[PDB]
Amino acid sequence: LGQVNKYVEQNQNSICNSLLWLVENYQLDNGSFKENSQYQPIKLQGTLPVEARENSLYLTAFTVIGIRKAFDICPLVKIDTALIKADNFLLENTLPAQSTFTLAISAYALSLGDKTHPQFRSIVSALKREALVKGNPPIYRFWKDNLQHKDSSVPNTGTARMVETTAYALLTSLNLKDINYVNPVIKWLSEEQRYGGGFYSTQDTINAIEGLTEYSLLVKQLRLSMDIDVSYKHKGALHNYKMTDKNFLGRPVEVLLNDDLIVSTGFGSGLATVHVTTVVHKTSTSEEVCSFYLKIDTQDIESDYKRIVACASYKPSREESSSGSSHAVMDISLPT
Repeated sequence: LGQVNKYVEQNQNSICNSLLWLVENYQLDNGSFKENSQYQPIKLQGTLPVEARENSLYLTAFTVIGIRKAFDICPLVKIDTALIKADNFLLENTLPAQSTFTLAISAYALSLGDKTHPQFRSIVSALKREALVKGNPPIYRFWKDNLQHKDSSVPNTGTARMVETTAYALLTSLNLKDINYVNPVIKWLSEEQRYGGGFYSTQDTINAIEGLTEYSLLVKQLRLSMDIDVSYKHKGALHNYKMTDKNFLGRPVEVLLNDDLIVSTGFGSGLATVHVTTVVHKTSTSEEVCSFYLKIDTQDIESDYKRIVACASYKPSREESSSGSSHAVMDISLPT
């Protein structure tokens, strides 16, 4: 809402109320926030305690975010004071760096106001220390969930949580106006997103998009004169297009022929995205990275009726804990 406002004035009164409902009754004596419901959005690297200990950091920075977007609708001093009480929680506590997803979000959150706090600057140098890179000079730059070890890999994978972090970081740096430090990063985002949104989950998607955009208005927008061409590696050329500020957006083309792809472009200038999403059907999952003990099957009952029974349990990674999983989905394609 605090964002949608600048284009569609919102029920200020309600925004006020809601803001008041967060802060009035869900802020502890230390400033951190706390969840009412049972819903756990994320699951974080930690031991039975350290876990929650992180989680609290999470919720805190998170809400500091919503609140600090909305606030200009409702600068009630009651809530400005909340901001402070809880920003202080981020500062006094984030720094013994417990994990990069913590770090990054914390960072953005703080970065929404008073980019001058010494402690904040510390948590920022403390983020940059975790930057993973590639190619020298840096061409690709992004963050992972490294806490302690740091295998500076790049696995073609690309995790939601990954884009989420590298995005909270992209944002921290855009609110810092660090424009240079940032290209290696939007070149790693831009290239990640699938055509349409932002691929992995939801949370990353929106922080990404916010990044990419706020950026695309932040830099000095370039004029489009690209001579995009696309051709199969051996089999002939397929379509190709000039690219101007009346062209781009162009039709998504079907790759028909079983043969490699070759997108080159002429001299010209501007910026352009080529993603090529591809789809197929394996016969098997043997290969895949199972993260859930799964089992299922068909029975009977009393009278006579057939019944499915499907189950799960969570395969928790090294750092994870016995807590179980986060908000999750079970999808059960039914026999034709």
